[PDB]
Amino acid sequence: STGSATTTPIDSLDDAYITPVQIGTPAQTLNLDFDTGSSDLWVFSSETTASEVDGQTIYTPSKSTTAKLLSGATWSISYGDGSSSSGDVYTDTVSVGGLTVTGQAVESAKKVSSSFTEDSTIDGLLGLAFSTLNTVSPTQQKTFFDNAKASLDSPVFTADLGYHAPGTYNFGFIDTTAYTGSITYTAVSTKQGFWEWTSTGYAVGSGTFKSTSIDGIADTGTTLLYLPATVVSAYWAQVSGAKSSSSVGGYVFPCSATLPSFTFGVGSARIVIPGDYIDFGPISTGSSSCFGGIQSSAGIGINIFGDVALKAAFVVFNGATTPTLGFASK
Repeated sequence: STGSATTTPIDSLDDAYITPVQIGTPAQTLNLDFDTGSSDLWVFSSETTASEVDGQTIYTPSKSTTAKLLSGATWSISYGDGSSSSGDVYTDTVSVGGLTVTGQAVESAKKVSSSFTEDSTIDGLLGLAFSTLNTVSPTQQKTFFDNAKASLDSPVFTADLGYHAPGTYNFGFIDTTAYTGSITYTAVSTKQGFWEWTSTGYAVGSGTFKSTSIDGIADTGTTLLYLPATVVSAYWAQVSGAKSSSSVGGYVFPCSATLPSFTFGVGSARIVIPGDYIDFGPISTGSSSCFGGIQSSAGIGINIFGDVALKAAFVVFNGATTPTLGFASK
């Protein structure tokens, strides 16, 4: 089997991408944030505290003839940005782009943190990291991909995120028309439950490539590119007037600037992020100070190849017995 679904930016900045997901019978379609940095499929629901729902579409398990309460199971998650959610668990039929999993754990939120409530465009998350990170207790549950894998034509999914435009998540096949050149595959460590890999270096604009190992995670659920402070300083030094602002929370730059590209290495291959992809717009409405799309990871504990990086590539998440990642230009 295969599946293919379009993913759409939630706003004009590409702050996140939403993908329609069919849950239950008859189908209830929710727009979920596919997140290769986490491993829970959770949704706003008829059980979510009413004051914490503000415009999201909800899953109502009592209206699904295939929903079954997973007795005694609860979940609770906290994300790197400080947001969180928790609740109980159903199993139900879940379909993405024509690919169907029966008995998928659907984690129904009873509580969500304010950042979720305040984003009416995201109805929940669909985790695509390794199932070892799933938070369901006392019986950990599998991700949608883990459940589908054995049925897929090939045990892979691909992320093809658009810049200021829709893109595609495919399951079970490589669309060889969706990229240029070849796909360069690189080793993955699953020891932390992430799609963790080592970039071979970077360049700023037309500058020389610096060969240096940068361990990080491929994370579709993180907007920006978070890299070591040395690398980030070297990038922003090429933008007149750019500076790190403690009060804003990162590097800012004059909105009048033209940003240089940023290249990262994948083995001997190179992925070029155009400068425009690094502009996240005014820090507040009407400001002439703009927020940068490359930020320091120093306070995180891990480097994160988020959407800024991934949207410059066609990315293969190869879930074979020994997982690997593939990157191609497009």
